[PDB]
Amino acid sequence: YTRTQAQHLFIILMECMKKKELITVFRMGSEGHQDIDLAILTALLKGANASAPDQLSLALAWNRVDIARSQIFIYGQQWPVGSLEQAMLDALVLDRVDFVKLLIENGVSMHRFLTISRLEELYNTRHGPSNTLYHLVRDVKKGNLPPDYRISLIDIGLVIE
Amino acid sequence: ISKHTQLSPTDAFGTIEFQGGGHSNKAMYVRVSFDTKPDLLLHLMTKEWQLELPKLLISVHGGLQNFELQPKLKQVFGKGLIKAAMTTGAWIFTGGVNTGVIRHVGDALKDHASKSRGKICTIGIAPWGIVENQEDLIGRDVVRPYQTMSNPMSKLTVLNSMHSHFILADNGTTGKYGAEVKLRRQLEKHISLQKINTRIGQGVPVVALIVEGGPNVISIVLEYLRDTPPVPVVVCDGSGRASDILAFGHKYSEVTIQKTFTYTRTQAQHLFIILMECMKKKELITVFRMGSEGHQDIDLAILTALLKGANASAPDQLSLALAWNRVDIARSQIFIYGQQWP
Repeated sequence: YTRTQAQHLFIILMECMKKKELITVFRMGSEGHQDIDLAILTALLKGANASAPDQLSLALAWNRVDIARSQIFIYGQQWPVGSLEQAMLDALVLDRVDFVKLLIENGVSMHRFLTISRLEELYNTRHGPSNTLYHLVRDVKKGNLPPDYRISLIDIGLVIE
Repeated sequence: ISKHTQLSPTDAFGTIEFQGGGHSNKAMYVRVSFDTKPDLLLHLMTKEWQLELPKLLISVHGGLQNFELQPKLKQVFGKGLIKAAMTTGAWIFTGGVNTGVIRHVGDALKDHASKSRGKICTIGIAPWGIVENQEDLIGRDVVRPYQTMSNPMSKLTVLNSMHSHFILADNGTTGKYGAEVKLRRQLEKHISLQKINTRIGQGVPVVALIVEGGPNVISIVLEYLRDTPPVPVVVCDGSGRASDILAFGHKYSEVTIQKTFTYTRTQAQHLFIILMECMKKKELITVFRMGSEGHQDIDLAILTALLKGANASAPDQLSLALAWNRVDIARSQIFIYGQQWP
């Protein structure tokens, strides 16, 4: 394949196999990773060398609940204090029902999570589909609404009434 | 110290709500001393909790350390245990804390409640000194919230959800086991002698299920086999712990240099004397193997062991099968060639 045995790329090959921690091999009909999409996505979590909250954030951004179920939520992951709460908040803003269900199943309690400030933040988000809440708030206030107005829970009570 | 503790009255009983996973699970709980008489415990379990007398008792023993089971084995084990405990009115005695085989029983119960009706009377007898929150549970006869989230650095473990009732036994210590084995054995002995509704004279059958294990599982198996009424046991081969060692020892009954597993204090310390005593009383040991042998179903393995292990006559086996409302067990075991009915 090359210029006989006189020319070889074995030095480069042995350097690559010395750094074989990142190399992933997909073998058809083999032990693990029979799917290409699973082989690619699982390599991005191990190869990132980040913490569990960062892996959960990546899986939440990719909207892949099976990757987080089979890799991130495993035996003894040692989540930092206050990480699952922020993960639940991010999944709640981005309209990720599967991730909310998975996080509720995997430890978080909605009674301690939901506070007045968190609900206020949830009512003033931008990540999500279109909604007519701002028009209703403007209509209840009879106009004269300053730009970049934070919607308080009192206005939400008024619009509910 | 030499157990110089204050004999104060109990101050924590009622119902706990497991805030956490996506289930609305209630669980009665009391805290009692480890010297409590089994008669009062049975009285409280029968009248204060409105639990009818069981037709069967299943005792689960396993390793304290959190092990993992391979796939395609824990699924059939859980399905068989759930089917045996649901088709028959029975109680399941477990450790209670979310460690070891108790987690397997918990997920087996979790996977059953999502597809079928009915409830299983799972009872956890756990020491009081290992709960992650000794507080937040002291409300007498009132609902107490409980959190299922676990912190690995807390050096304790959380109470396992999907359990119907809890019996918390304390000897005054905190952070150590050994405060519930004697009480659990005494309660099993007292409920075994309790009389079933049939007027033949037979009591509640008791079986033992062994998954994983350790240096003390062989001892508890031996003390089960040495009881005045013998208690049949059922072990599994795919666990890898002393249950697997006992399953291997089931082959070639009655090889001593094969005991070196780097699991005890070299070859100088061995449990082979109690192991060979158990294998000498191997007439009641039952091994469940997938594909290699018969009895591929856990519920069939448990129920058929209770008829052979009872060592009673055919009318008593028929009465037991009638009480359990299992017609297939009576069809396949009791009604065979040459049974000599009185």
